[PDB]
Amino acid sequence: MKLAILGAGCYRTHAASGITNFSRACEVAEMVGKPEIAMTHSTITMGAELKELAGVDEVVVADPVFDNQFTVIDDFAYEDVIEAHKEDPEKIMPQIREKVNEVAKELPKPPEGAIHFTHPEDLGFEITTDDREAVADADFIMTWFPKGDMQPDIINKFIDDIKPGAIVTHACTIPTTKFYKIFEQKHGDLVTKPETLNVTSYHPGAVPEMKGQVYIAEGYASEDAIETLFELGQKARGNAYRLPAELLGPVCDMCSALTAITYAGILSYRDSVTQVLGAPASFAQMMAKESLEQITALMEKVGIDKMEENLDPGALLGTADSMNFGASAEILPTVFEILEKRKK
Amino acid sequence: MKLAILGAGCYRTHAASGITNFSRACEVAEMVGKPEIAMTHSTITMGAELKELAGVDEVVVADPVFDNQFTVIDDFAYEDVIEAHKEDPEKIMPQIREKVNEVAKELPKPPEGAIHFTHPEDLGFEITTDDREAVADADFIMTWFPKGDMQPDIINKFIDDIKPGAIVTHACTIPTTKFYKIFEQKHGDLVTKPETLNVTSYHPGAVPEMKGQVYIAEGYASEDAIETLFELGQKARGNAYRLPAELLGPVCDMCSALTAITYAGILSYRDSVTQVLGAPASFAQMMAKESLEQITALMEKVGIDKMEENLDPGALLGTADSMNFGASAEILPTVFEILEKRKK
Amino acid sequence: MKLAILGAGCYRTHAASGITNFSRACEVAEMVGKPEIAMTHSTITMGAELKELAGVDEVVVADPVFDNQFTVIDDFAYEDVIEAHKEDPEKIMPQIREKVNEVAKELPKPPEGAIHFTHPEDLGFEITTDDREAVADADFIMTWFPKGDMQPDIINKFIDDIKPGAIVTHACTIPTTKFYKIFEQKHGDLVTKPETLNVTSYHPGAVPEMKGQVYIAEGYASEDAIETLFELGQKARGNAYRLPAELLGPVCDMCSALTAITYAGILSYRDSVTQVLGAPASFAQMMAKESLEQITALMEKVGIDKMEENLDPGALLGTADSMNFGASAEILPTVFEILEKRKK
Amino acid sequence: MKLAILGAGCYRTHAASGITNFSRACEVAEMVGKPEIAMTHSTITMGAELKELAGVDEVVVADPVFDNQFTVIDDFAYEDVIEAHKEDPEKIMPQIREKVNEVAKELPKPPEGAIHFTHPEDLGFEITTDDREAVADADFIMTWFPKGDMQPDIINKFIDDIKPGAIVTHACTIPTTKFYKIFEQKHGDLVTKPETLNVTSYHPGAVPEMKGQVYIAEGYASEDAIETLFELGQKARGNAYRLPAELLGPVCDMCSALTAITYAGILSYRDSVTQVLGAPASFAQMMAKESLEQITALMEKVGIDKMEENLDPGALLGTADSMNFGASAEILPTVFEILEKRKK
Amino acid sequence: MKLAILGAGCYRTHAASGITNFSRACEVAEMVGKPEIAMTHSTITMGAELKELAGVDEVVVADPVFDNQFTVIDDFAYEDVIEAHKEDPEKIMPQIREKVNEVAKELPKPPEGAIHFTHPEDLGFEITTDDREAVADADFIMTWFPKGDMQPDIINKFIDDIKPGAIVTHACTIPTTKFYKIFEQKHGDLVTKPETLNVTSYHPGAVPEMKGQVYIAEGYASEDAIETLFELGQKARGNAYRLPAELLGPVCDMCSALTAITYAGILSYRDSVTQVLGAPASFAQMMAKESLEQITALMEKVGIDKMEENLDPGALLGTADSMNFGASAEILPTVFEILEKRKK
Repeated sequence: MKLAILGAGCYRTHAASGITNFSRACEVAEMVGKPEIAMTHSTITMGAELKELAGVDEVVVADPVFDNQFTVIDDFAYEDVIEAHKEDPEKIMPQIREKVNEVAKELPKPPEGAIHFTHPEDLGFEITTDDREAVADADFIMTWFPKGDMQPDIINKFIDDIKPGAIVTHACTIPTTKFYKIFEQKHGDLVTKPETLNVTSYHPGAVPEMKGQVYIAEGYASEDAIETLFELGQKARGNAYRLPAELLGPVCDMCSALTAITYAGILSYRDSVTQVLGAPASFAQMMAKESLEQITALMEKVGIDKMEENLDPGALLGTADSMNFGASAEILPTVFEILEKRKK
Repeated sequence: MKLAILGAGCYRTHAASGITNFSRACEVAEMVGKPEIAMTHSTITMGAELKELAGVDEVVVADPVFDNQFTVIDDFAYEDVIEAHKEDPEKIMPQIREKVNEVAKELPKPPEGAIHFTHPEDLGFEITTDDREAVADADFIMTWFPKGDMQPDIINKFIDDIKPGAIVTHACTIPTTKFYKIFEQKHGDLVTKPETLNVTSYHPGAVPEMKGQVYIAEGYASEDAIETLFELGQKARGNAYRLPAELLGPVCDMCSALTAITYAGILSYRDSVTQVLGAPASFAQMMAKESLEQITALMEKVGIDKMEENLDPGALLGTADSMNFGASAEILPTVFEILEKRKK
Repeated sequence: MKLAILGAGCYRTHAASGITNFSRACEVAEMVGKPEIAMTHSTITMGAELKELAGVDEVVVADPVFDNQFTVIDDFAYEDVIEAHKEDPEKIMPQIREKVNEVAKELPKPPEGAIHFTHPEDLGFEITTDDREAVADADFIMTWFPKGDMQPDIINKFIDDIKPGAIVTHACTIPTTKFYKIFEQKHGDLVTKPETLNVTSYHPGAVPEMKGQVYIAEGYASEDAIETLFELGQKARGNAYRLPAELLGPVCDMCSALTAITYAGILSYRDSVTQVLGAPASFAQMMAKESLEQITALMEKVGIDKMEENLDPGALLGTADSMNFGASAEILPTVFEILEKRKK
Repeated sequence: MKLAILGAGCYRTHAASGITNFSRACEVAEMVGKPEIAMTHSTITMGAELKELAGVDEVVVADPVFDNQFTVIDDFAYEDVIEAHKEDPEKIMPQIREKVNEVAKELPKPPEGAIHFTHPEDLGFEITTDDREAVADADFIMTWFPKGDMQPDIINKFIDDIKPGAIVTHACTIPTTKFYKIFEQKHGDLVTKPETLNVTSYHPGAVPEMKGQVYIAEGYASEDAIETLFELGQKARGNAYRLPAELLGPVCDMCSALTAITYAGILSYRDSVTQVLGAPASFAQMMAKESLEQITALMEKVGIDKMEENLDPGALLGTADSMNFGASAEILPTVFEILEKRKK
Repeated sequence: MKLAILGAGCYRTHAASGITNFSRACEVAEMVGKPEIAMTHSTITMGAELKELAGVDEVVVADPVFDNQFTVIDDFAYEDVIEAHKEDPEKIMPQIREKVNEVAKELPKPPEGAIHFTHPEDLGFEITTDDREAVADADFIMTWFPKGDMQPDIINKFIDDIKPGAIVTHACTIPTTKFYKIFEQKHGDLVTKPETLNVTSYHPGAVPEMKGQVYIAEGYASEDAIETLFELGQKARGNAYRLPAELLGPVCDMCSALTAITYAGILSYRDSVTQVLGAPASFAQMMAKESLEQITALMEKVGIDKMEENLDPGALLGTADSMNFGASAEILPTVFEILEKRKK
């Protein structure tokens, strides 16, 4: 198949964050014996994986930046980075960040400037400034566009050139629904033919060069399209996750921590009710729904910063302790230390 | 297993309707060589099926009416009814209705009176006036209670006597949700133990003696409980249907016709979009959702009797004709004759 | 009155669709003895109708394309097309499509290029590149803008130049609500004066040159404005439909087929309940609401492509058959063939 | 036609209120030359009006109280009350209240006791203890039942005896929707035939003997049924109002004052926007919707007693003053005195 | 602290409205002995107040217009305007409007043209064309941007240059929620750091030079940030109002009149119920909620222009009169004159 990456991306924001590395990129480079992969970042790493590990036959990277100031840093040798990542990334990352940060002081933001460490061409990739040429014959188009009102306009330029049934994906810069609306149009006429694209996501849930993982939004694409991408991503990224499009944010955004906590609570609570009390899962759900809707409603009603003034954390210590059995007992003791500490 | 039927029911309303027969009851009676089944009705027929065809070991029929005026009509011989149903039920049904209607003129309504044609005892069934005794050791309790505020009070008397994990079912007299709330309680304390019952439905979707079919509401019971009842009902009734509890009304109530029409429309429309246009099913759903929500909203906004004044049926002839392809072409020509006839 | 058409449109997409003709445009041309109308398309046809058949005194066509590559094809004589449309449009349409398609291969998309067959000037129309000049003194402004984020920006340039109380319309490229928000502003101050425009639609529900019909969205404009346009459109297009703004999509979009089916179902079902059962229309509505809300909810809950796994089409055959009377009997037999074919 | 009143009612609560009179009852009695009408109350007055002024041929009053302690007070002569009401009801009402209050100290509440001043029989009415006998052949059934869970059970006893198409009404003791559900049933089967009744209201919006007015809930009954009752009530009560069932509470309950204020505001505000600003009524509605939804949301969010802490009444004086023109200027000056007085 | 005003604004629309003056600007100028303030307008007045009366140390005005045609009118002497505003603004405002209107005939709209009367530099302000330079080190950024899709793009250029914890405000051109979304981003990754800004409003609720008042939207910023701005605005504008972000529109938009009316109604109605009837405020709220939701629902259901056809204004006169006591009696008599006049 033909993969058309639209957006090479820039490492400035990764280096600026001060908390990333090339652990995955390195791991891949060592697996396939191509040192140049070690310092690839963003879609280049993901493209590297799909070509080298998933068997994607043709890769094309499209980005206006290639004609603009596409900056490649040759200061760090690939092998040094690989060997440093083998024991402790921090033996070379602070040095890497300062150079990127220095380059980024004057360098314009994308698409006028991009900080990379590997030339896509070296990975056998075809580079292009124009997106239409890239999407031509592409079975899988991977978008890595900027956050903003430009994604619909960026897309409209190559939408007619998209092959029927192609898998089109988005990443952390845009919600699935919003992205899907650009391609599929509700209002029209007999003349305007609906698109037939399989819209999904190829969301890293982190900087692709640091972690090997992908999140694939379900609900807009054919199941075959989801299976095809799921199988590609499982091979390319190592850890692929299929999930409803509505949960992509909850799981990949800064709220991930609360979704995690809450989900553990729900699953634990449910199991204590079905396995210890023996009640049907429908009773556990009715109870769960009560908790969730009300505590969320309270946070909306008075504000997340005024909950304690309305519901003292201590009020739950006197009642929840009786439900401390089954799976819930794996999480309640911790939860109680937190409410003990916050009680009025 | 032990089956505890709570409510024998009465044939007055069936005879009064003027449109029912004993076709199923007859079909069963002939299958098992027990003529007495031919004129059984309501739960007696269903119990007859479960004992004779599903292998239910113990059947108990509980109804206060047994101590009251439980009337059995011996005017029609079982074989005559069977032979009449073999070619045309109407050769004996008009005669049957008049006798039931005559008996029903003075006879009190249940639980003070009940019109039957077969003595449950003859089918090997245990009869009881008290429900607690009946539900004792019952693996499957089949409720056939009257429509009204009495179902919670009728139930509260034997709820503590219900065996853990028992399958409790309801029929056309009450919605699943409403019925489920009687057993499972949201508000309580450590002292009040939640019930562990598998609440579902054993809804005939007609008078049990006329049609062999059952509707089993999903979402409140364990999947095992649904499978067990599904397998019993498939054997006992012949045609069993598993469906979400929310659709039990839509499918079994007087609205069945509109659900049917609409569902065919949705499935046809979807197929024309996925198979002819090639668009993803998500696009078909987005379009469908548009139609359904808006036409329903219009009916609510101006009233089902004032739609034509606001949306002329003719307005759709000029636009829908272009979508007349694929599966939709099996239903649009008919649909067009109806809008042609109703256009302003 | 003065009509200001903003957007001449382009025939490429019509020709590309492979399913359109000039039947209406021809019919008009023959009615008014002006052959040039036969090959007009989009707003030119509609403007032709309003000037020639509705008595609109002054027509102005505004489009940046006139200064750009506005391409007119002189390959087909008007009379040939008229005579061909008199018996079978397909005797000349395939030939017409290939030429348009060939012209459209290199020609840029609007507003840089437009494929027409008649010079607006020949119809007595005033052509302009600038919209402000066009809307000046316009009693009726007919927008035919592109689908996208540009409509608000296109509009803002001439909004102050719009005459108070003018009728402003939109077509298939934008929803009424969205379009209305561009003109009328909710947030402001004493200084910002609310607009007084009569926002509606002049939606062809097809390519204007093929069908004579218009859809006029109600709810945003004065009733006088709706009556004025309704009377113009009835004369100009032949078949004008007044309808709530919320139904414009449902009726004119690809969902038209399902709205049609559903509406017939509702009207048929209602009539069987009020005319055969005698129940009040309020009972029919309560039942209808049950059907619609639940079947729509099911499609949303599990997905339009997974309904059968949850509600077997066959489940409705056993129940709906009893409601097969009255108006509903005109649609149920067909509906049953569809569910018979799809039953699990 | 035949009118079946179900519930005679009791005057204790009227006398206890300390604020009622017999002004209407008196006015009727004088109009028809029947002094006995002067001291009738509740449904007896309304029945008196329908028989004497609307031409209702047969009146039947059904109430279990007739067999129980139905108390009639002969202490006040009809003519004295009429003459007293001719100039000032308070010349005899305080005396009337004390006697009723004294009688009501020991007398049981209905249906065991009822305080009246006129024997229904004297008005030519047929009195009955049993409701089934009363509703037989009744074209118009007027329910005057107690507030509570008993209305469905009271109704179920005579529902089968109700004539098809009969007009069934309720008063201040029950909401229309709730009342309608008792008669019309959503869940059933082919056997259970839907009711065909025309459910509405004959709501006095006060004690019938004090004011001549009726409120008739629309949306559940046939338009003919509403017209028939509207025409009866206009003749019988003098001031009849047809209105959507949803507004019966808003208009007749203690909230009437706020509905009144608000409605005047909406109508005034709308007129200033359409008549002075010239904006379309759709703009006035968009603005109105903003106001109403938000101020209501604020009251729900913080509580009606904490609004000032969140939105100072004074905040609106600085902004609303600019909108003080047109119809709104009839209500804003007053409204400003109230906000001036309440500003923080 | 450092104040960075982004947008100087233009007086054309103020002069065009025909209903504004410089009363506040004058009042300030006289208070601080700086005549030049008298004819300042928009943010210049507000900046003048914050520097002169609130003690803001550094003011910066950023606007692309300064490099473009920034027009200053020297035709009216400051003192003449001050003396004219001392007794009657209309002795000089008509003359001022005509000159501004004449200048505005050819002058381009902002940011290409701006009509002012005082050079910001004279007030000690730093003027700049570039926003990034202005926001640098700004503790309080005051946005005065145009209404439209440009605010997010205008903002994105200086967002990274914004100091952590800065107070960012918007005015009548944009809703708080919409404005807040530009800065705070829900979707992202570990790399994209959430903003830490205190988003609020500095909404004049009129032209700043006419009235001394500000509205500060609560719910998005820290309470400290709201207190800081509240205290600045109270000193600078004289009348500052803290209110939930949801009410900013309701209170400052053209709907202000209806919010005012309604709010007075709610507060009056509540007080009659709690103070006269003695019922709890929860009962008043339940009643209020009934009124508001239903009357709003009716306006949505049939349209603000068709309410009378469905609910006759007269219907409330017969019922509300009984609730005419307590605080409500301050508003009901007026309200009754309006319903008397509009009754069918």
